[PDB]
Amino acid sequence: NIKTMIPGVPQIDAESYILIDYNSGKVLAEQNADVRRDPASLTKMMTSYVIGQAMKAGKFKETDLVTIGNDAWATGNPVFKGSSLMFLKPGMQVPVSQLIRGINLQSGNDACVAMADFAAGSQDAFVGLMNSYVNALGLKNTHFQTVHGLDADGQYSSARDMALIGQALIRDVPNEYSIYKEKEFTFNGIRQLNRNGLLWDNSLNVDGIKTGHTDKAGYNLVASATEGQMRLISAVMGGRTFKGREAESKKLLTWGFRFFETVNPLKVGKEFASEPVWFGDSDRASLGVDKDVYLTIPRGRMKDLKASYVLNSSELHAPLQKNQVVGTINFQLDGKTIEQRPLVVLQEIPEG
Repeated sequence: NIKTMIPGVPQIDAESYILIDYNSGKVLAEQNADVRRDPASLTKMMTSYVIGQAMKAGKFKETDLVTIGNDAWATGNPVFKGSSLMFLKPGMQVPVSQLIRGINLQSGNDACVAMADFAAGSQDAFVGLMNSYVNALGLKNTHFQTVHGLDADGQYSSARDMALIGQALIRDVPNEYSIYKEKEFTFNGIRQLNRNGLLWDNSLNVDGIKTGHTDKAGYNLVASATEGQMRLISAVMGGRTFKGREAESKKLLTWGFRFFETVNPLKVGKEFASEPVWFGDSDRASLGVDKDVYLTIPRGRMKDLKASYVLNSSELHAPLQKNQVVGTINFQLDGKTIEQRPLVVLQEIPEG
């Protein structure tokens, strides 16, 4: 019974949370993960995502100089009052590299406006891009109104959606993501520390992502850590107290690594099975997957994992196209199927 135990989830002193495996996408634990809440500074994670996608597409470089306009003037717009700021002033010429550290490490609000105008021409156009990615990522419970998360009564997100944005940052724009573990940067002779305190936690290998607090929102944290190549992402929103700011998320992450492991049983292009084909230039079709398979399973069980498959149709008939789905791979633990993945043709089979 110890081999098949399902571990109890620790109590988390927060309104909402989720813990997922970055590679497999598996939800390890969750509570109220789809509830719409104020994201506060977590919004800047999407701001960073857009900037990263622009850079990935070569629209601008880190050494490019950005001229600060009136709207990014920190003390020119009281909307910034009480918030994190770089103290940008109009006419300043600042490299993208400093601005994006301002956003990522410091959650600098004036820096968000500065990059928004630089990357998209206006704040409104940039928010349009943010929501366009909200749609592309298929988030069902997120909407943005500002490039910083201030002054946005109708913005919202959820623990699940914020973890998925976290996953996308890491996955799609790794060069942008790699900036998040930097503990400090220096601007106008003033040293600024990464506001994500978990970075200093020595028991874990935390390298992101974003912490946030509003009296409205309570404590918000999206974190990610690795043990080897294994990576978990946690999102904890509406954290109730100051003291659990980092602690509640730390409980989740460490629990996740203690009880679960991620395995990669099959890679793209590797033959999983072979089946006869009729009417083709070859006698057999090579079958596998079109995306590396990552699974999340109880730690210790890797040698117990079994795999098998079924076919959608009695016979395979050419023409067969590359990545055509022809069945399903069943991954099993203790006689029970735990994960399914599409079985596909690995090399196209034209008619003879």
